Amino acid sequence: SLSAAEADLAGKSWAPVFANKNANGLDFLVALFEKFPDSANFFADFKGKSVADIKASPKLRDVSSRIFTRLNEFVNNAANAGKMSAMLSQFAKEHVGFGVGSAQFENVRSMFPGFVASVAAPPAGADAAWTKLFGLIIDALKAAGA
Ligand code: HEM
Ligand SMILES: [F-]
Repeated sequence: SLSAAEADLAGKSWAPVFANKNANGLDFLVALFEKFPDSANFFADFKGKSVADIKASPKLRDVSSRIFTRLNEFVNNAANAGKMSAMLSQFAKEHVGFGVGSAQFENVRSMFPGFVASVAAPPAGADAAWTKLFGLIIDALKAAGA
């Protein structure tokens, strides 16, 4: 987990992002797909489609909301090693099953701090907090076997 300090920093930068869950959520997905085109292929719903097709998809919202909803929960429990344990476990378990491995999470981690700053300048130490958080997730994935 994250320390109570680091978790607070993450939550602080996330608030402005989550404030507009629908819009920001859809934008995070689009930003990912734009920077890491291979990622789209993992989604049954978006395999083959272009970012334009995806933006116009009536399914986008369902996908980006389920991601932001889950993410919020991760931010909310980040400083609790206990909740993180089960959360990471279940998350990893679900994703590996769909063919997603840590490499796809290394990508998310890469672009995430940039995505948040596009909504509002994070406090100092917030970016390190996120990379740590995503580091926890990448580890879980490798343990799950991907
Ligand atoms: C940034 C963090 C992400 C969060 C918190 C997250 C969250 C989730 C959740 C909560 C589910 C199950 C939702 C449901 O249908 O009830 C799921 C499904 C899945 N996610 Fe992720 N996700 C993350 C990133 C990604 C990435 C990077 C990929 C592909 C690279 C992806 C691929 C999948 C796939 C393929 C499914 C299976 C259902 C489907 O095909 O839509 N996820 N995700
Ligand atoms: F997802």
